[PDB]
Amino acid sequence: FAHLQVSDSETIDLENLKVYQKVDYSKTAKPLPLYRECLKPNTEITFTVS
RNA sequence: ACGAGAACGCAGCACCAGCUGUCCAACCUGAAGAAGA
Repeated sequence: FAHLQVSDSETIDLENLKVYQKVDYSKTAKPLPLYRECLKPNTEITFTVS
């Protein structure tokens, strides 16, 4: 990884953001108080790795 | 009633002229703002 060379992401539209709540899997889907800002699905992101 | 008396070893003269404290050298290497149930 000392020779792996990854870059930062490119321009991302502000419209592609959303707020989601954590969901569980233990015997049910229990809502959680933690809400976080997330990019919506189906969003293109550009990188550059060498 | 002295081989003695008198007599500045003194006068003018820049330790001064030329000369980069310079040349070469990444503040660099590795690291998920992330996870219970």
